[PDB]
Order: sequence, then C-alpha cells, then structure tokens
Amino acid sequence: ASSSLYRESGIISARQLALLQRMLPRLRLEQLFRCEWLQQRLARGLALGREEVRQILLCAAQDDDGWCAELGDRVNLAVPQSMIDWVLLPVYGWWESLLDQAIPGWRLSLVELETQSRQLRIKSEFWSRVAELEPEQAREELARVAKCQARTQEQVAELAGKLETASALAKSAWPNWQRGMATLLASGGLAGFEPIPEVLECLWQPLCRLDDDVGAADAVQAWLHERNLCQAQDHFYWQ
Amino acid sequence: ASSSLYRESGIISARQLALLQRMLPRLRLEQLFRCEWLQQRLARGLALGREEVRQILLCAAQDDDGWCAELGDRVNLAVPQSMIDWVLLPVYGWWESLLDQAIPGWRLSLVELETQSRQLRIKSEFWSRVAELEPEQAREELARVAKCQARTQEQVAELAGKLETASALAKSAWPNWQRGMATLLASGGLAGFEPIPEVLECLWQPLCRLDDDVGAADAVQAWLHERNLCQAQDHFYWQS
Amino acid sequence: ASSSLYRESGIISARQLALLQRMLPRLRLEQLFRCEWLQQRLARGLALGREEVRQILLCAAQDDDGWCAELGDRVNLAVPQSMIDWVLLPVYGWWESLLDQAIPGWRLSLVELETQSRQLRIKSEFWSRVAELEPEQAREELARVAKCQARTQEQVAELAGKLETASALAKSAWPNWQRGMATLLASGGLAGFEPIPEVLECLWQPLCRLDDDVGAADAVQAWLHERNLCQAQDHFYWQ
Repeated sequence: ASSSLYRESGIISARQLALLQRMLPRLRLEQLFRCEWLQQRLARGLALGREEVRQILLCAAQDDDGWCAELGDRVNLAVPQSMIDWVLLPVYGWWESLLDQAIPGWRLSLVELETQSRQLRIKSEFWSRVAELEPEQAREELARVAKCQARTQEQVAELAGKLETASALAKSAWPNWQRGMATLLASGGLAGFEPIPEVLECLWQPLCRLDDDVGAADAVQAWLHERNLCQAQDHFYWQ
Repeated sequence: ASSSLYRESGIISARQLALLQRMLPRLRLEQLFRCEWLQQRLARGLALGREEVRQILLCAAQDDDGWCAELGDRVNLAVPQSMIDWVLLPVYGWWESLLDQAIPGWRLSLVELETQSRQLRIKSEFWSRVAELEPEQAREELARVAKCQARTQEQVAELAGKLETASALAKSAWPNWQRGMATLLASGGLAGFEPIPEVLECLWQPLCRLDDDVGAADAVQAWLHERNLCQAQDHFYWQS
Repeated sequence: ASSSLYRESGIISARQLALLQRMLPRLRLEQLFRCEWLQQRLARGLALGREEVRQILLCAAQDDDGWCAELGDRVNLAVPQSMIDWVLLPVYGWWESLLDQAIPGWRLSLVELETQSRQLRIKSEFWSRVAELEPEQAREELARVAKCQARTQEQVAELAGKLETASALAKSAWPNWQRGMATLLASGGLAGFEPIPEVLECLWQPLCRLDDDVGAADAVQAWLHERNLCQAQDHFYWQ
C-alpha cells in the first residue's frame, strides 16, 4: 500500500512513479496502491510496462471511486512465461493451501523472520563497533539482541520443518508437477503435468483446449475468478 | 549524496557502478555523484544507458575540475516518453511553483515524512519481535514510536492538505493538462493540452513546431535552460 | 549469501525468485545461492536473464548433490560489454592484487564502511525527526551515532589513501589501461591497451584473435579458469 513497497520490489520504476504521482491526485494514487489488481501484480512480481501505465491513467480519468475495478490484463497463455505467472504459480499456491490452509501463513511468516534476522545482525554490528566506547553499555545491548536472534533462528527452523513435511505431502499428491513444468519450458504443452489433482480438473479441461475451443478462454477466466486467482476484467487468450 | 541513492533509485545498475568505480578516481566519482546533470537524472528517474556511461568516462578524462559541466543528453522529442520526462513534467513542476513557491518544498518534505514513517514501522515490527523475549523493556519503545508515528502522521495530514488545496487552483489554471497527457500517450500529439497557460506560450510556440521550424528545437532548449530545467549541453531535436 | 542479497543487488527479480522458490526444494535453493557461479554473477552485478533461469532449472533436474557446478554462462566476447564484464574487469582485479595482495581486501572494506555510514546517516535523520518530542534522549542517541560516523569516516580516509598510492603504481605499470578502455567503448577493439603488462601476454595473444583462430576462445577460457577467473563450465566465443 506504499510507493516504496512497489519500488523496492521493482513493480514500478522511479520514472513511472514520477508520472503517476503527477497525474493521479493523492486520493486516486492511494486507491491505486490498495487496489486488488496492482496488489496482484505486486505479489507475483509483475512489473508494469507502458500500457499498464497508460491504462491506469486512462481509467482514473473519471471521478468514480470504483475506477480500479476496470483494471486488468490481457494475457496470452500460449506464452509459457505468462502461463506460469498468471496461471500455474497462482494455482499451485491456491492448491497447496487447500491441502493445509496454514501454509501461506507459514511462508509469509518466514519472510518476516529473515528480514527480521537482518535487522538483528545490523543492530549487532552497531553495538559491536560501538563496544569501542561505552563498552559496558554495548555488552548490555549485545546480550539483549543475542537472545533475540537465538529465538528468531529457532522459530525459523520449526517453520521450515513444517513446510518440509508439507511439501512432501504435496509432492505425493502431484508428483508430476516438476516433470510438467520442464515439458512446458520446452514443448510448451501441459501434458507432463498429468495426472493433475482432482480439484483442478475443472480448470485443466479448458486450459488444455485453449487453441481448439472458443469458450475455453472464458472458462479459464471464470474458474480463476471464482477462486479469486484473477480479476473480473482480466482476459486470457491463446496465440 | 552517495552511490547508494543512485543504486536504490535504479538510476545506476550494479554492473554500471562497478565499471565506473574502476575507471573513475575516488575524487571524480564523488564529483560525478554531486553534479547537476546526474542529479537531474536522479530526480527524474532517468536510468543511465551505455552512452551515458561512456560520456561520463569521456568527460571525466579531461581532468578539468568542472568536467561535469560538459555532461548532457541528446534528446529526441519525437518519442512521447522523451517529450514527457524532459519537458512536460519538469515544465509542469516549474509552472506549479509560480502559483505557489512553497509547493516544491512541501512535496519533498512528504517524501522524507514517508521515509520517517516507514522507518517507524520497521522500528515497530522490530520491537514486536522483541516484545516476546523482552516484554518489559519493550513497553517503552512502543510508547515513543506511538507519538512519533502520530506526530509524523499529523504533519502528513497538513502537508497533504496544503497540496490538495494547491492542486485545486493548479487544476483551474490549466484545465486540460489531464486530457493533453492522455492524448499524447494515446496518439502522440500535443493538441489535447490547449489552451495552455499564457506564461508558457513562448515555450509552447516552438514546441508545436519542432518538426517544421529548424530553430524550433533550440528555442525550447533555451527556454528550459534559462529556467534551470535542463543542462547547458542537453541537446534537443525532432526525428520521426 | 541469501535471496535478499541477490534481490537488493538486482541480480534476481521478484518474479524470477518466485519461480525458483517454487521449483527448487529449500535445500536445493540454498545450494544455488552459495554456488560459485552465482556468487560470480553477484560479485560482478550480472543479472539473471531468461536463459540463466532455464539453465538453472534444467540443471536442477539432475538431482545430484553437486548439480550447480554444471552451471556456467556462454559469453560472446564480440560484445564489448561482455568483453569488459567477463574478461577485462575480472582480469584487472586479479592483476592489481599481483602488485599488492592487500588491495582486494581494502576495496571490500570500503564497501562495508560505505554501507555502514549510510546506516548511521539514516539513523541520524530518524533521531533528528524524533528530536521533535525528545530533545534530551535524542541527544546522547545522536551523540553515539556521531562518534561512529566519525571513526567510520576516518577508517575510510586511511583506506582511500592507501588505494590512492596503489592506483598511482598500477597506472605506472599499465599506462594505457584507461586509453584502452575508452577505445574499446568507442571503436570496440583492444589495441588501445596495447602496451600490456607482461604477465598478461599469454591471455592477450589469443584474446586478440578470437575472430581468426577457432581455438582462441578456448585458450582465453583456459587462461581465465587456471587463475580462477571464470567457472569450469563458462564458455566463450566470438559472434
């Protein structure tokens, strides 16, 4: 929900943010950053190009507090990279949390912990170099932070472990997940993915008939959208 | 003003910095980092490319202490992206300042206020992870970071307030600024912007004749220059 | 040697890391992060492209404990930016430490101090923004940070000094280093270096014939590899 966040993760360049900042009033800008669409691109690390920017500017040209709802991308699933970023990765993520709903919370919890271990090593160098002067005071602080990184390390280990077991269970349920992804990055097909877990069948049928069937695009959009894996105004097609 | 500002802002890649560090003496590197040209690119978000790097190395080899003064870009105002980043946006920031000179100061103050804000969050997410092991000596940090965040929040509200008001007049003074920008972005032309404020006429006249008049380019170069919106050696031109 | 470092250094994008995290097991991924080839890209600021990620994924399939020693780049030395990033800069770094072994360590110690002063600089801005409510507490707090950015700042001066002298000696040993570089960026050849130090003769001979002798690019690769300047699987050519 913050400029810096989209900047730190490379979603928006400084150049782009400059234009956006000047064209959109603070109120629209804030709505932009909070909107489901952009938050989606953030989570998938999908940086903006000139048309994304044009479309944002275009949509905001009406004083409708719901302008963000018209935002969405036209994705060509015939491009593996697009198939991966807009479909497979999102779907696998949704699927695993289905096996165990606490998993996304673990993965996210993890990152908050490593970025937290850093602040601990950085705050260690500090009171380390500082030990020069006020040596008695630094010792004090060092003992304090020493305890923290010890616990932080342990919380990480136990989380990792749960995820190790979780991934094992998921590997058992979709063994061909890996062989499928390689076949995609070469042949471009989705067959190496079979047999796919049952729940995914309603997605996989149309997904495999994208070039043959007309209403398969709509079928895939609709399946993802119900499952909250795409936007109402996202559109998918094939080469 | 350190190389870190330029790395974080994606103005200079890691690859590029390494080459510059090897080729430029420590003293020239710092002169480069503080020079007006590179500062302009930073503010505008204009990442360096092969040529910008070469020119840096070139100009720096003269060994004159004002070598930075020879740095500039050759800019094709054909490209809508170039028209926007080198003219429209700088010019609008300048125009804006006429209507109220305190504005530029307010904007960057927000930037620093946002940073201080972010810093306080990192500082609270930090002491939250400590609150578990150090329950007692954590009730003190949260109290200061409380008022700190509150205060910070107050002034943002104020700044954002003044700027919201300024925006309103600024909109009134150039109604079709929006429309003009949409059009340029959709079709490449400048017509959507008119009528333009009278104080920008001597810039606009040449701007709309880049392709036709031969002295139209340097006429906008001169206009921007006399107002510190470009560098002495920045060269503009038109080619479609 | 963590993901976060490769992100901040702009070596791996958010979306690239998204895919690797999902495709590689926790163990397999950390192996990638600590492997020589990737540490090489990192040292030189060489961002992963589409090719590099495919390779990482193919080589991940082998499923042996040393997969990531098969990783290497294919570089076209006919491209000047490649000539610089893979040969000239690496070779110079190696050369200069022949003149004085302490130089790489100074160079690296600067970096540590530079990121450290900018850590205290940001710490100042904060406590001056917090001096709004606490003038007293923020005093001894700004006072400590001020001592640190003092010692830091002199350590830097001492190192810069030592490097200033080194610089002079290296300039005397390879006078046309700079003219060569300028020329390569201008005309794309290597004659501008031409009076090169004797210890580089064996590298220089084949480097000047990449286009003419089939075996030249291999000679170059050998020269580099025997001195740990490229990976065993790095491969060079001229197109």
